[PDB]
Amino acid sequence: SVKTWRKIAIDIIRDFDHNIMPLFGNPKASETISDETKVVDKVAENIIISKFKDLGVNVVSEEIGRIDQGSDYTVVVDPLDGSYNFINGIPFFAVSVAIFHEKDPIYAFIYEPIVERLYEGIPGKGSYLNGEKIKVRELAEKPSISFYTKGKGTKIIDKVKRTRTLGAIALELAYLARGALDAVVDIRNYLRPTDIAAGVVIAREAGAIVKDLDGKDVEITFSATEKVNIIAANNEELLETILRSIEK
Amino acid sequence: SVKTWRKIAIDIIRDFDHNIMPLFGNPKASETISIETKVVDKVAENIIISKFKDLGVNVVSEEIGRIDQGSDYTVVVDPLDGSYNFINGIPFFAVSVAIFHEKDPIYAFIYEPIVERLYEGIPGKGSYLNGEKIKVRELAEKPSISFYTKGKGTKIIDKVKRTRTLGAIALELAYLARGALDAVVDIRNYLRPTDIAAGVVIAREAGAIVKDLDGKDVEITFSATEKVNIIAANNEELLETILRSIEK
Repeated sequence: SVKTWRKIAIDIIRDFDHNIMPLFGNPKASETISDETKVVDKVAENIIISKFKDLGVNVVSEEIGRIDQGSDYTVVVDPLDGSYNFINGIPFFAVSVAIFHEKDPIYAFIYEPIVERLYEGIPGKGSYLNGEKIKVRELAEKPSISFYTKGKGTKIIDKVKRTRTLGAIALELAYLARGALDAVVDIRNYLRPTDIAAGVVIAREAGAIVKDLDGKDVEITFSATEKVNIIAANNEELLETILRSIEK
Repeated sequence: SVKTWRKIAIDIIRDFDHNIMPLFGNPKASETISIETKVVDKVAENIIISKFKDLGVNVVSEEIGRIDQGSDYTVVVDPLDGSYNFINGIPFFAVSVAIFHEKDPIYAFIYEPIVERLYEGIPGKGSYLNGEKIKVRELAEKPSISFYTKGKGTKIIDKVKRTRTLGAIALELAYLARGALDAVVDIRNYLRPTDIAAGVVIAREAGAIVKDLDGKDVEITFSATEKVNIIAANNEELLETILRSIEK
């Protein structure tokens, strides 16, 4: 039979649990197998990256670059977002995938193994967590945000009750999508569109407002030729206040 | 003896998994009881505080203050570090307990339930994770640190490869202790001795240097109101560099 993208995600989930989870915080994971290629990297390729390649779709990933198969579909995949955390036994990491039909995102999923959570984003339908529809939470009286910066945004701190910097942006955007945070802010001028594609698909379909520092809605793409900054939030006024609180 | 305290740690692990973990993912856990104290905070407090109170030892906890029972032993505890995280499904929370024979620390443990990890610190013997000896890692690359500040952090951020702000200082100190981070910096004038007692004992025995804003070794006092700032690291030069880079 023909497997839908969700079934493909389920297969990837199971393969990740069986082949990659045993390497969590394991010295073997960082061991060079062949830039020094880690064991975890090779395993991620042979099980996740290889899967999409075999499907015949174009593939965009950090470790392999960009694979052009002349397909009408392109998959942006991070076999292990939160790699530093994973290698160091910090329980915050995930598999993140965004699927595009030509230039349009049609599906995205983020799998958070530690707590067995499968987040899904389907443009035009909705976002889900383990099959249950999710949406951003109503703005908290005392907001909580994920915050990434190289120094800018000090004025943001007094606007919120607390900040988090967990180490896996795609997953933090998924947290925003299910209501665990009010905003996710990254003004390091370090991210590429590919790093946020899946997270933005899921957060946006969950009701999040995602804009750049100019207040322009973020366009979801599989490009990696430019650096981007974003503010994803569950409330326009909060987003604007954060925006007015950032220099340059 | 240290042996008997370790038995108590296990009773606590069991009590925690039975009374607290079923609340992870359960909306009931987030209900605000009093003023914000939530259900999970109170349940965590009930099981652990009663445990030590019934043993007849002195107890220091943020919400209860200091219970003086004229004992020769004092326990400085945080029943549940990472409350916000817990109620929002963020996998960063722990139980923190430091045991003092009078003014001297003889045992401390931090329980990180999500990954079934028991960190123990035994001054004069060593620090352990699930019974295996742990130690701070050697600084061999641009540092990875936990960082909390209310002001500008540009200068400190420039000195590091990455930062983490997890929302559970006990875990961040435990991570430093086993080599998952190079430093933990919290200069918010927000932490209490109860938040850091166990982490300091464990990190120190593991080889970490833990100082305050004045560059002096941090002294754990039996107070639940005293505000403390910490700069803990696996390298003296890095610690000094951090101090020189502190901004308002």
